[PDB]
Parts: sequence; structure tokens; C-alpha cells
Amino acid sequence: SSVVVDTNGQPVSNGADAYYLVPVSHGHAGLALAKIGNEAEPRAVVLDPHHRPGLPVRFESPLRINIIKESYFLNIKFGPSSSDSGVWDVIQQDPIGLAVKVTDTKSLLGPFKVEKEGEGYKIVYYPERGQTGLDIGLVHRNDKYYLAVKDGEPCVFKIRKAT
Repeated sequence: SSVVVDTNGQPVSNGADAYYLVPVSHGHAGLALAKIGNEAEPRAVVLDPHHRPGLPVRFESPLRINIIKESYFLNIKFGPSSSDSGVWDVIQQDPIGLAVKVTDTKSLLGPFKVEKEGEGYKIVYYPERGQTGLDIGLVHRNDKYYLAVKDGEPCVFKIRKAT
């Protein structure tokens, strides 16, 4: 499968560089952490008009290669490669369904792939590595756009090297 490219047409690096996920619609918005309702710490990933560019991410595969392809299962995380926190996971959370949230552990192979969609890319979540995955889209609740499983309604991004 194809090499994933940033907004300058360069291969997206495996962990070494961070990237903004820039929505192609939803006007201007960037990635942020929010509370869902009641939790003490904001750990739900949202797209927030008030946080542009937002929190950049790193895409990680345990394969030896220094670039990412659309075929690779990925961990995606906020923060440095060295830090255990910021790792995205998909969690059952009552208002949202299956919400994208940050965690501080990480499996050998991550839950996600980055796949070509429209003018850019979508994030796809894989309950099971040998089966079709489920598009990540946006769930609007409580004055926030939560990144959440919403198959058929993917949020489309371009990937801008945080440089």
C-alpha cells in the first residue's frame, strides 16, 4: 500500500516527526483534549475551532522502516516519542459511543490505519486486524466535536509536518 504523504508531498515519518491533522471541512479547527462530561481530566480527543493548528501527532509502527504506509497498523499519540502518555485508544463512553481518548499504554500494533479519503486522509479503527475497519468521524455533544467511531462518515484531514 501507498506511502502516506504530508502537505508538502513528503513521506510521513514513522514516529520521528510530529504532524498536525488539519480538517479539510469543519472550517478551521485543530486537535485538542476535552472532558466528555464528568471526568476530572480532559482525555477525550476533539476537533476544536479554538485550537488551531492544535496538538500535533506522531504515527508509530514497530516495523523497522522510517516512513508510514496506508497498510501499517499505527499507534497515534500526542507528545514526544519518549513519553508513555498521549497514546490514542478507542474506549466505550456512554454519550459518544466509541470515543477516541488518550491513554498511557500502547499495544505492539496500534488500533489505527491512515487511509486515503477524498482530498486527504481519514483515520480508520480496526477492532480486529484481519477484518475491515471502521471510520473515525465526529460526534457532536455538549458543545464539542468528539473524534469517535462513525463508519461511513469519516473526518478527512491533510497531514501538515509540525516542522
